[PDB]
Amino acid sequence: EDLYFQSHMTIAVTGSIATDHLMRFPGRFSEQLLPEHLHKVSLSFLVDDLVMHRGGVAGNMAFAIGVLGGEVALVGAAGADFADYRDWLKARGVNCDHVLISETAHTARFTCTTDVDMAQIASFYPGAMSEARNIKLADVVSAIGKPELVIIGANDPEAMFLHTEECRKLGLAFAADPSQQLARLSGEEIRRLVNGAAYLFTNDYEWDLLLSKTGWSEADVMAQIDLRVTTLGPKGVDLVEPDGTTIHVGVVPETSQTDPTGVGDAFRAGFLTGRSAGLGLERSAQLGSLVAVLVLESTGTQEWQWDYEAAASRLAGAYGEHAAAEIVAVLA
Amino acid sequence: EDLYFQSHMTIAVTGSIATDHLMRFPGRFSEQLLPEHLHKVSLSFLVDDLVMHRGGVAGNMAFAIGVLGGEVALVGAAGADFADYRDWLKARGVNCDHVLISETAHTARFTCTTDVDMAQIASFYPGAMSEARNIKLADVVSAIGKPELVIIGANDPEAMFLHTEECRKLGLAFAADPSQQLARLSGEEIRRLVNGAAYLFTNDYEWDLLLSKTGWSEADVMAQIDLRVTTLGPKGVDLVEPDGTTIHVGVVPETSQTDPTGVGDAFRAGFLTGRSAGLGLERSAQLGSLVAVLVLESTGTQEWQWDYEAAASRLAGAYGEHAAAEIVAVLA
Repeated sequence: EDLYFQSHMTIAVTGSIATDHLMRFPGRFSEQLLPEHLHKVSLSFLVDDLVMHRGGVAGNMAFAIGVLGGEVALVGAAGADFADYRDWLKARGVNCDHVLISETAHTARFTCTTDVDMAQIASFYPGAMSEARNIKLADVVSAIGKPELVIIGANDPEAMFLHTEECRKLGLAFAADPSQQLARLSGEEIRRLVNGAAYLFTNDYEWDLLLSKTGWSEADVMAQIDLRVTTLGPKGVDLVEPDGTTIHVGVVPETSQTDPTGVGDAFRAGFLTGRSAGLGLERSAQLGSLVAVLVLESTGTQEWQWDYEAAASRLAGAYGEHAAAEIVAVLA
Repeated sequence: EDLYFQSHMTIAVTGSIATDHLMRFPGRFSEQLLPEHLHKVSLSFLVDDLVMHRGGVAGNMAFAIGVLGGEVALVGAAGADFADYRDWLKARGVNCDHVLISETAHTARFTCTTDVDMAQIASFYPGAMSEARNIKLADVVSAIGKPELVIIGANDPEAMFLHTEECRKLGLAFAADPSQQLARLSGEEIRRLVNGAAYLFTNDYEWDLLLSKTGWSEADVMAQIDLRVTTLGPKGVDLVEPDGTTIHVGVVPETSQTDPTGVGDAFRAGFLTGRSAGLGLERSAQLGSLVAVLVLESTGTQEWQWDYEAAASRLAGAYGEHAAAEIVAVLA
């Protein structure tokens, strides 16, 4: 039990750890599908490109916090094949001591093949992700002390519930960050994820969906959480406090819409890194908005670069020189 | 130029280096296919198993020769992601100094998802395999001296031609081992692979196909090669010499028909290992037949085990104690 050497500002990121394997088929899938007998297909596609991206929401968020110089621990389940991904993350300052490594299953994987007309054939292999339910946050606390925040990201549904319950039991501040799981969890399951959250993150459609499925009003939710953070795509972000105060921050203008994948994760990482560095709500949202645009301008989710001077200049363009100065003061 | 420290009995294995990623879909693909609009599909399958196997014909053959204690160099093209596969092979005594590593492409990959009714949806990514055409056997010769034999396995078609031509140019004994490529190369292309071969390996259907496509008679082929080796599935193997002598060796009886994948590669490896250890044609075919059955009884192609005592006993059961003694005398 670590009593004398506890961590000072650690964000523990729970959620999915996966990779994405993306292949291109130069022709049309319809060429083999049209003559096919659909009750027992035999389809074989000669592809001409393979791209592999490191991912999972927890991997993406931990990567970004690490790159930005935050203190971060990745807490999710992966397979033995996680080894190279572990080295990648450690090189960016991510503590991976509390990643559970399955004895039997491989790291989760999304595989997608896309044809010339944008038809798609995909698979989802959850693998080791299902073992995240076996992770004990109590073990993290024993090792490094209470984290400053535990992010409850999209994951094995049971793990999301168990992690939330354990944060309540242990008295750990948590962020409810269910993102895409809102479109698959029941109202009952979603209601279990919310009470006591320091932060609730969603996009605007997901916010509406949360209210619809839970049967809760906005007021019912606000009475249970310390801050609602709702991203609005090109319209920016709303930060809504339970006192009825709203802070709205616009986006950092992009130079390309290269790939929206991982942008939400990047916003959350930048925002929470700002919060852990002592920035207020507005400044933290400004930082999150910069990290979001860097990811938007990059193919994949962890394939973006961090350049300090470019960040300062772009923050100044979007938000003025004073805001930029205050943000970069806590960065390097 | 290595003149004073040349290799003594090295088999250089050329051919494909790949991995196979096999996934299981617990339901029926027809469930999503029947209601689908085939001119632009959007299919997404939640799978519940992923198995990855190390493969490619050259990888399989090199693995087996290494396990059996032969001197072997793998000569094919792979991507940077070959690193773990390289370590796997080196641990079994395979020299990988002459594997070409692509700067841009990944190791070749076969991906296949199978449903409950044995419907299949697969992809083939050649990746780095196409760069095997850039390998120079002259570089192998500079490093280790002339190999005892170069196996021309299934590969990038251009690489198969170029390697054969280079063996002729450099005066290197070669085995024509085109296997599955016989069903995709033209008669003209196949004819270029044969003249001067120390060995021609095929199965029985492939032999018929070779004759059909080339327009050659058996006599036309036999006049050009030193030995024809034709596997006959459960009926064993024929070894046919250009003098009209035929040696037929039966199989080693199996205890299961677990997975026929890689059995041909295993036979070739065991046979050629026997030849390099000084065994005659019959004894070499007996050894090849043992390695073949071990692979038949194993899922995957390099996931079988080598046990010396079990090998001796099984050889004795199939071929008698005298043959077994003569074979194990050159093994360990």
